[PDB]
Amino acid sequence: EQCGRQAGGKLCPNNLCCSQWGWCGSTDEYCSPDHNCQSNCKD
Repeated sequence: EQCGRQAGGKLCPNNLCCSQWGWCGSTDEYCSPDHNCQSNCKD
C-alpha cells in the first residue's frame, strides 16, 4: 500500500515506479506493464 490504487494514489518521492502490490521502487518489475504497473509507469 505504499502507492497505487491500493494506497489511495500515494505517489512516492524520486518519482519511483509503483508496482501492482502497491510498492515504490525503481525496477522493471515495478515500472513495466508486464507486472501490472500503477503509476510513473515507464513506457
